[PDB]
Amino acid sequence: TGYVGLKNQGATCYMNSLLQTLFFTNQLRKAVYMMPTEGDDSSKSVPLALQRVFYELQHSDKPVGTKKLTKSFGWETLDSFMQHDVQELCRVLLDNVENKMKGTCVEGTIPKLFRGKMVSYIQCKEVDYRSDRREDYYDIQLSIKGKKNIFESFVDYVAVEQLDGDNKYDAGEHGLQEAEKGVKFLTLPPVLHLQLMRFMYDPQTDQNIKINDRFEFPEQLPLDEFLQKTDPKDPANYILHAVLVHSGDNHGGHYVVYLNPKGDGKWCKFDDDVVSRCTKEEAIEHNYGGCTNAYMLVYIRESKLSEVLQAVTDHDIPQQLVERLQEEKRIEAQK
Amino acid sequence: KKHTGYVGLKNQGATCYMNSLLQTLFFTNQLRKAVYMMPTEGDDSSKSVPLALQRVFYELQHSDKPVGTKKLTKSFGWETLDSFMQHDVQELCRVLLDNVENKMKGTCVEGTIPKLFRGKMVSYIQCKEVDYRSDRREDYYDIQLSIKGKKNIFESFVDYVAVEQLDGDNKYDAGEHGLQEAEKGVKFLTLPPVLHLQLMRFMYDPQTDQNIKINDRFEFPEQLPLDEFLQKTDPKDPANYILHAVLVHSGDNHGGHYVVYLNPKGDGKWCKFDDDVVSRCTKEEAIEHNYGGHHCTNAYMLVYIRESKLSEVLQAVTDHDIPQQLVERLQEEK
Ligand SMILES: O=C(CCc1ccccc1)N1CCC(O)(Cn2cnc3cc(Cl)ccc3c2=O)CC1
Ligand SMILES: O=C(CCc1ccccc1)N1CCC(O)(Cn2cnc3cc(Cl)ccc3c2=O)CC1
Repeated sequence: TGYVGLKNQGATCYMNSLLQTLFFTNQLRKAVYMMPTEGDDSSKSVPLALQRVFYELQHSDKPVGTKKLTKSFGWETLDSFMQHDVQELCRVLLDNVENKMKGTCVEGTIPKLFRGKMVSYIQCKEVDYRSDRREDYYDIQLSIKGKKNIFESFVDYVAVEQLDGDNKYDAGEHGLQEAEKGVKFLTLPPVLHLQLMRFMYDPQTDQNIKINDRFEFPEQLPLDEFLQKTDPKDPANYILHAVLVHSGDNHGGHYVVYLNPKGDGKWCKFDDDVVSRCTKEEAIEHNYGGCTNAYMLVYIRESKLSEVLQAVTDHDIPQQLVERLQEEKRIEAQK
Repeated sequence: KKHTGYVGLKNQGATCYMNSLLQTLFFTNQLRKAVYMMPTEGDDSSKSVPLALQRVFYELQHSDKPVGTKKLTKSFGWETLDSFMQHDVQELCRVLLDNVENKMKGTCVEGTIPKLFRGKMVSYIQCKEVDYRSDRREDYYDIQLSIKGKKNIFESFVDYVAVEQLDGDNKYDAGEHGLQEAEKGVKFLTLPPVLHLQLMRFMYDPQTDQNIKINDRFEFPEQLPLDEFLQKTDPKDPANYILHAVLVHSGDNHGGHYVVYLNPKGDGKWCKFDDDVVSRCTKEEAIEHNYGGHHCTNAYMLVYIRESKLSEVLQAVTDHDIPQQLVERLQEEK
């Protein structure tokens, strides 16, 4: 394979899958390498710990550990991962990286890669008043129940909700007014993170249940029809890059991530320390479900594929970062 | 029978339903005219779907030989059998029509796609044991009809607007309350002039193993009245439709044979478009012989046209409908 896996040092659940997905976001990895962490503390700095993990994944021939990384942002118990969905963990990592990039050239790199623009609108019917609420988004949670595939999920995602009964819109001064509620996509990020809503509740037993309904996702995803304004020369055509899967329908289950890091159709399976070649069928079709199925998908805009997946070489790692990390080994290599 | 005056599309490869869809849209004359008017002078030949569509339509109208679609497929992006098998026919039509509609913005043909294919529907989901109810309005350019256990298109529509119990799981995700048992209801506010109907013959067999094709018998009429399925019926424009084309598939699964039957003029004179081979056929071969065995060759999509809009939708198209700069550009490429 040529790629190195991550150690299983506890009940980190989806973390190892997320780290591999972000590590192969080459443009993000390069940005992480450029972070000025010379003065940061080794124990408390998430950006530094994140640099160490990416560095070891790129140079180490043995499984890479993540104890100091989890210890940096405080998720040191299985519970910590039970409290949050996968996207909320991705937010803690990206926000730690983005803050450290403030006051630099690479500032705003995370928003450029992951952030999208949408608007939540409420339009009155009898009277002329419209409330537009602009909101950035770094991920999209798709409803899969009764939905055949991503295409059908996006159609439902943009459905128009009606407010006309007792649930009339409180327009403040206008009081109660029949209105329509909806969401409109303004832009789609170069790297599209999609989460499938497979965790459900379930009031009778008062527990969260995973639904294993079949949900299909293509290798090529066209999303131009859902944008409010289309941009010629930059079509909203996306290419599948990673497939995060889970088995067991519980936090105590099995977590793995499938990736074609080069976006060339050559897929690999990342199962903790074991990285093995696999077919497109094992990575895609075998994860549609219908208890091992996909819960998160990563798509990359085709026009930005060369830039997002640009090759990262040793020259892209600052010497200061290398000297510090290698200095760290000498202390630990004292064994 | 072998000389019909119509040209076919070459069998480039595993484009699956593409050629059948293209012939469908080509004979939607009102749409074809709008495509000719799109301002494509500043378009890139290598990445412009609208220009590629103009090229295919132009060649289908003037060529004496099978027309190629490599430029269209190249610009579209789907160039593998695996790609088409991952998408339904309605998504291909949606991506194409939406791309052409964007191109028509700011022109005399702006909004042709929505006027011809866009209909509106309203649905509700009411929880049985919780005070949670959600009403929604939605635009649709196509309809997926269930055929399993359905005798004809009439029963399929009845099942479409029937109140379906959401029990089991199945259970409706009522946000804070759901999963919850609920009842779902859908109804048609309007029907578009051109009605695209997909028949759900490709279903996933769960172990079983993989998706299996449903060859059960499903009957569709030449004249389709859909007035009782609307929420409001108005005279002088009842929802009477005339079958315009029948997309059919033979074989099974990944490897299949695609054919489309069309009476382009809406006069009942049917023809069989089998890629480069086009030949006249009888109504029975286009309709009854596609109901499904009792086999391998049956319909998976139908195209009806509102009877009041028939003359307008199927308006005659002439060379004078093609701007000269478009003609000159295509003649230059040749
Ligand atoms: O690892 C787990 C717990 C076990 C699990 C794994 C995979 C699928 C279902 C359950 N999770 C991470 C992935 C996910 O976070 C996926 N996800 C994300 N956002 C959602 C938002 C809503 Cl509103 C409803 C469901 C989900 C959801 O399932 C669910 C919990
Ligand atoms: O060409 C193919 C694949 C081979 C094939 C062709 C015709 C009939 C069965 C299988 N397809 C295009 C037509 C279709 O896209 C029809 N269709 C459309 N929408 C559906 C929605 C649901 Cl929820 C379930 C089934 C279908 C469906 O079969 C199925 C795939």
